[PDB]
Amino acid sequence: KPIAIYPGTFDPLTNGHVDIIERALPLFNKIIVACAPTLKLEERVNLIADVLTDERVEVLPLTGLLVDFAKTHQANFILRGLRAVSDFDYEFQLAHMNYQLSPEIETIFLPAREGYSYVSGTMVREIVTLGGDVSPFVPPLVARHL
Amino acid sequence: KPIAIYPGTFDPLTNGHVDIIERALPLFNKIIVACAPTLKLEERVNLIADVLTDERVEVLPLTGLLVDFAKTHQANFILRGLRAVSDFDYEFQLAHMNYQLSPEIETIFLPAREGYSYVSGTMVREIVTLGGDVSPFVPPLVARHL
Amino acid sequence: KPIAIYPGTFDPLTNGHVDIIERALPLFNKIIVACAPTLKLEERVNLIADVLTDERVEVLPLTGLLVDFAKTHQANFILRGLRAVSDFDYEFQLAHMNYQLSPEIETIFLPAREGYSYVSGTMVREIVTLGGDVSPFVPPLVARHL
Repeated sequence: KPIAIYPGTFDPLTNGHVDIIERALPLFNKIIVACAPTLKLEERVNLIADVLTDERVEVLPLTGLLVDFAKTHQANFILRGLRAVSDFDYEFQLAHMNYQLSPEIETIFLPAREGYSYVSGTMVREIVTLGGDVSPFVPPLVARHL
Repeated sequence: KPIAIYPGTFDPLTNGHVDIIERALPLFNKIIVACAPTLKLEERVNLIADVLTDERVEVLPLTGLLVDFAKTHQANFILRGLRAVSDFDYEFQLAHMNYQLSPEIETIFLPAREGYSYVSGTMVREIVTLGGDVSPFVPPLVARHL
Repeated sequence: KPIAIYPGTFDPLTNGHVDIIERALPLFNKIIVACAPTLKLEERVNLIADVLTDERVEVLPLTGLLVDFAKTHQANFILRGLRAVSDFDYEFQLAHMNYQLSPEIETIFLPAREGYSYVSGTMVREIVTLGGDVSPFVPPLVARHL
C-alpha cells in the first residue's frame, strides 16, 4: 500500500480531521499528519500524536514544500478533506500546482461527512476566543488542553 | 412576534444593511442590531442608532458568542442578508455552527435586492481609503461622518 | 481602438498575467498595466516594463481609484482575467461597483487558459517563501529577479 501525507494547521485538531484520517487509513500503509505553522507548533504536534493512537499514523511538523516533504517521507499521495464548495476551489488549484511541482504525487479528497462539514478550524478558533464550549467539535484531549 | 438579532460590523453601515432591516421588520416585534468589533465601536453604534429611527430597532455592541447574546436579549432568530454565492457558503456554515451551539435559535436569510448586492463593507471601506465618494452607498448621516 | 487598464499587484508577474495582456492586445490601441501597492512597487513596475516589450503596453503605478486612473489615462475599459469560480464572484462585484462609480468605464474578462488557471500570485508567492522553483510560472526575468 502507498503512503499519504495529511497536511494542515490543526489549530485546533477537530473531530472532522480525525474522521478524515480514520476513513482514509484502509487505503494507505501509513498516514503522516504534517502540521504546518500558523498554540505552539510542538505543543500541537504532541497533542495530535496523543489523540491519534493508530500505529499507521505518524505526526510530524511540516517544513518546506509539501511535495518535497512527501518525497522525503516516501509518500506519493496527499490526503485532503473537502467540507464545502469554497474549499474545493482552493484545493483544486493547490492540487494542480502540486502536480506541476511534482507529477509523481497524487492528491485525493474525502468528503467531510454528516455533522463535520460546518466545523472548521477558524470557526472553532473564533468560538474559543469568545469563551464558548468547543468540546463537541474536538477530541476530549484537545478540549482539556483548550 | 419573535425578536431577531441582526449582527454585523457595520463598518460602515450601508444602504444594504438598512434595507435588510426594513424588509425584515414586519416579521419581528423587535430587531436588535448587534455591532461586533473589528471608526470606534461606540461611535459606530451611535451612528447606527441615529440612522435607524424605527422604534422596533435597538442598536447594541455585540459581546461574547452571538447565540449567548441572542439568549440574553430574548431573541430566537438571527437575521442575515445574502449578497452573493460567496456569502452563502460562509453563512450556511455559521448557521449550522450556531444551531449546534444553541438549537433554540433559528437563522433566516433575506436576499440583497437590486443594486445592493455588490455593495459590501470591505468594498466601500476600500473606496473611502482611496478618497472616493461613498455617499451613494451609505445613509446621509454616515456619509457626513465619513 | 479603445484603451484598457490592466490592474493588479503583479507580485510577482506570472505567465498568466502576460498571457491575458497578449490575448487582449488586438482589441485595444494601448493597454496600461496598473500596478497597485501591496518586492518594492517601483522595482515591480520596472520588472514588468522589462518583460512587456510590446509598444502598445505601458506600465505605471496605480494611485487612487481605478476608475479615476482610467479617466486620467483616457481608458474606457478595465481588463481582468478570470481563473476560477472564486475569482468571478469578487470581480463581478467589483465590476458593478466600478460601474456605479463611473458608468463610462466598461469591464471585460478573458478566461485564463489551459495551464494558467491554478497559477495565482499568492500561490506562487507561497512557493517562493518556502524556497521552491517558481521559474515554470513566471517570465525568465522575474525568475532571475526572485
